Amino acid sequence: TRTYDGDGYKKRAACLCFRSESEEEVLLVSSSRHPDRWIVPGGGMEPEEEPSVAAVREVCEEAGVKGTLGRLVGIFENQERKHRTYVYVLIVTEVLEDWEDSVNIGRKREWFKIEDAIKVLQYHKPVQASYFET
Ligand SMILES: O=P(O)(O)O[C@H]1[C@H](OP(=O)(O)O)[C@@H](OP(=O)(O)O)[C@H](OP(=O)(O)O)[C@@H](OP(=O)(O)O)[C@H]1OP(=O)(O)O
Ligand SMILES: [Cl-]
Ligand SMILES: [Cl-]
Ligand SMILES: [Mg+2]
Repeated sequence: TRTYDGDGYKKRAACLCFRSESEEEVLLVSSSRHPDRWIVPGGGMEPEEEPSVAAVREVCEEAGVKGTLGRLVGIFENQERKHRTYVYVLIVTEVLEDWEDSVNIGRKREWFKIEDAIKVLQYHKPVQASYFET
């Protein structure tokens, strides 16, 4: 069940999944529609679901990782697609081998240096590239 802010923007949560507290390498996942493209893992909040809980759930489902939830980075809008995403830091401590989206749609995941994550996100997901700006 999709959820929405009062202005009709779809509510989402996502994590920047870092390998370590150094925050030098981040986990991206393949686009569901275009698997040769990379995205930051995330998705819709469920009814009455805390944003931090949604963020952790979505990265388990999409990226097959768990870890230590860190700070809220910020709340980011995509004007064209009308969605608003809470973006958290997650320090990955567990990497699972056969996660929901790997099994269901063959979703891929890969570690990127921050500068390379920004590069591959820029063309189709410039708002996601902007998560890393600070
Ligand atoms: O841009 P929207 O209209 O909100 O639609 C998006 C988009 O799907 P499209 O392929 O239809 O543009 C995402 O696909 P990608 O970012 O992977 O290319 C998809 O993401 P995922 O399948 O990766 O989860 C996302 O879902 P979400 O916001 O839950 O991450 C889905 O929105 P819906 O699930 O609400 O249709
Ligand atoms: Cl790191
Ligand atoms: Cl976006
Ligand atoms: Mg998603």
